Parts: sequence; C-alpha cells; structure tokens
Amino acid sequence: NTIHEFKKSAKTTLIKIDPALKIKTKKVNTADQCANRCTRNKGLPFTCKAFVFDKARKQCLWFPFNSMSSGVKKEFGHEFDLYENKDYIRNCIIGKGRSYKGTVSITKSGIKCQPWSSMIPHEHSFLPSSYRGKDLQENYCRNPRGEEGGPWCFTSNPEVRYEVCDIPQCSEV
Amino acid sequence: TIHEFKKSAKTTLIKIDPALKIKTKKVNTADQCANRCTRNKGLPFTCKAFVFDKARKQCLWFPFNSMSSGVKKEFGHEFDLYENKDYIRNCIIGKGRSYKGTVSITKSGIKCQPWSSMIPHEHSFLPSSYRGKDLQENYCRNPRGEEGGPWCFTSNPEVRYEVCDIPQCSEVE
Ligand SMILES: O=S(=O)(O)CCCO
Repeated sequence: NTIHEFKKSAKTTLIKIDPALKIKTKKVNTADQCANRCTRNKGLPFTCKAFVFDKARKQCLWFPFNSMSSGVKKEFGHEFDLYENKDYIRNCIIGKGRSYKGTVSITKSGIKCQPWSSMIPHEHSFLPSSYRGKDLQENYCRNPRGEEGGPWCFTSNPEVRYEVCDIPQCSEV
Repeated sequence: TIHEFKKSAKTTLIKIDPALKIKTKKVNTADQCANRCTRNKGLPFTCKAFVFDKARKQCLWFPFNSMSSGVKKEFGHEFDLYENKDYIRNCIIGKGRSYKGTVSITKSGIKCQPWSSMIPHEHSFLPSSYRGKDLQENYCRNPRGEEGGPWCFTSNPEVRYEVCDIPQCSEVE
C-alpha cells in the first residue's frame, strides 16, 4: 500500500484542456488500488505522475501529468481525491521558493510544522483562503510572501512561533 | 517506511564540517532507523538520510545526504546508506548528467532494465566503467550527457532504450 506516499488534494480532479493529453481509467474497489498501479506503473502507456480516485463511480483515473502541468486544470468534485506522485512534484527550491509545492513539513531544527488551517499553538493571518495559489495546505513549509528566508512554517512548539525549513536550492553553483 | 529512501549498499557518509548535527542509537534493524527518520521524532534536525551499521546494529541519522557540500561518501561492507527521496533532486538541470533520483520508468511507461543485466538488451554501460554515474538498479540515467535527458535500457525486448519523462527544473514556475 503506497497511497500514503502521494500528496493528496481532497475534492479535486484534473481536466485536460489539451485533447492531445492521455488518460487511463479503470473501475476499482478502493483508492489504494489506484496507488499501487500508479507506483508500479503496470499497464499504463505512459509515466504515472498522478491519479484520481472517484469515490462515487469507483474509478481510478491515471495521468501522465499533474496539477502543475501545462494544459491541465483542477476541477472541484465532492467525489474526487487527487493523489500526486511526489517524484514529479519539484522537491527543490527556485529563488526564495514562492512556488514551492513539495511536502516538507518539518523546520530546520526538526520541529513538526503547525497546520496553516490551525491557530494552535500560534494565531496568525496566513489563512489558506487569503493566500490562493500559495498552497497553504496541511502543515507544509511555504513562503507565501516570498521573503528572504525561503519556505517556513509556524511551529508546533509553543515556544517557537515560526522557523525556516531546510529545503535545498535546485541550482546554486 | 524504508521504500521512500534510495538505498546505496556498502556505503556510509563522513562529515568534514564538524558543526553538522548527527544522532546515533543502537537498534535492531534498518527499518527502525527508517521509521525514526520518516517520523523525525527526537531528532534536533531534518532527517535527510541515515546509515545502518549492520555489524553494530546502529542507526546514524543525518541532516545531510551524499549531495550535500562536504560529505565523504565511503565504502564499508557493514554499512547501507538510505537517502530520503524528498532531498534527492527530482528534476533535471540541463541534460540531467547529474540526475540521481529513483525514477525507473520510460516516457511510454515501460519498466527500465537493470544496468547490470544484459536481458533483454546487451550493452557496454556497466556500473564499474562508469564510476560517479550511479548506474545503480534500473534508474533512469544520463551518463554521457546526451540530448534527451535520463534514459534506460527497457525491459521490453522490442524497445532497446527510451528516455524517461523526468521534468526539467525549469518546467514549472
Ligand atoms: O508575521 S508572522 O509572525 O505571523 C509570520 C512571519 C514569518 O515570516
């Protein structure tokens, strides 16, 4: 069971703008079954970069793209959960990491990040809805205002309001 | 938990910068090191890799990996190195000569052939004659800096080799 290995976005599927792009679907029992096929890439005529489980139609949708790909857009649906293969979510930072979408959720000194949706331990105004496009989801390290320090988070230690996270620059020579 | 790490057999790491944090503990198995690393509990840093000393049954947890500036990768028959995939760059610079991620599937979704195997395809891209190239397992690699990026010999007898679909670091904003 490889499902916990994917970055999950609730109530979301992906749509092609490009009719050219390819999709594979199969009726299935559980979301874990979509995950296994994606991880192993068995019987897909492409590299599985993401999949959707449709909980109403009991279907996997396997994709050679993700939510960051050109010619694809997110779509809302109560029945869908999106799972993006972490191997195709850039895990290094460009510049100050304004566009960082990876899942690192621990600070430089090893403190588990506080969820953006929470006011515990720390009250703050980085509400996800105020910061659209900045992916203030779960407790991921993010740099929503593009400050000098790189991605950071509020910390689950009450004595440390916030700390930078230790995410490498993609290229610095 | 151990499968979200890239394993390098017979390898440890040495820190030349003495200010870099380390934590060690005698354990039973490498799986237990992986668990503490993934959960990052009781570690005053971000766990980016660990080594398991099979002789002493000791975990060595690191806030660095083999690509970190000033770390000595060294042979040792009793060590296995495990690098957290979140910290191995999963995108390509230029032609991907330096790609060391764990993607093992071609663009058309075929499982790569192991570099050390000669079935289905016979070749002269042996690990031994490509030191530093990490021609390990069946990972997509670009040892000669060739145009289309990391590639592999394919497990499909009808397709000698094909490029993989590893994104450029410049692909996404
Ligand atoms: O101003 S806050 O303390 O709320 C966050 C600052 C981190 O840049």
